Amino acid sequence: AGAQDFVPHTADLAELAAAAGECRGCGLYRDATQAVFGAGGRSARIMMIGEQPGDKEDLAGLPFVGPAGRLLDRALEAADIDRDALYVTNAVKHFKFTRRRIHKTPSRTEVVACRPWLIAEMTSVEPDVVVLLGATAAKALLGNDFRVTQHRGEVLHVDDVPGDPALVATVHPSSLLRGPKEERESAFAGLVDDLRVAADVR
Ligand SMILES: O=c1cc[nH]c(=O)[nH]1
Ligand code: SF4
Repeated sequence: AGAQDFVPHTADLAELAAAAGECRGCGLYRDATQAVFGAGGRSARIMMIGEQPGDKEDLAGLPFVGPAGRLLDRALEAADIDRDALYVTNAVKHFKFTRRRIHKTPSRTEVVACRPWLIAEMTSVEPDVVVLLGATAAKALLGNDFRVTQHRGEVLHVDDVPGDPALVATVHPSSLLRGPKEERESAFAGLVDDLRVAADVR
């Protein structure tokens, strides 16, 4: 019936993560190893939200540590942003997969179920800017009909979001990895640019 009953009313990030460890909000906690809560401290100005922990993250207990995360770090270095100044997290907290462990897009039901954790992280960190990496992260805050390819690199502000942070959407780093090698320099320039829009929001 949602993560809501499993969410403590606290701004402490460590208490949130520990309690996320006990969530039975949707079925995703069954096959994953552990919940992967975000990383960073409350002092961060910029929050970055991906889709879900992948194979590596599920085992490392940290978000964006696999290939997608390595590419994301290269894009951060190129955008002159430091990762330790950020708060990084995911729309869904448990890794969803089929049988190598193969990575399955979270369903809308799962996304709505896990959203209370994300709201809690936002009320705590109070970012000035949220960066949405990919479609599922973006739909999570902007509705089921939000299309990233149409609105990428635009400073968005929406009513319902806690704190009225600017919101900037972009492609998930793993889209670049999955894309053809010949477009990778233009796609990467695309991600780096959207990140610089977020960083240049005052
Ligand atoms: O933390 C992660 C890792 C891979 N993909 C994501 O969306 N988030
Ligand atoms: S995914 Fe989000 S909701 Fe479903 S179980 Fe893990 S934490 Fe609870």
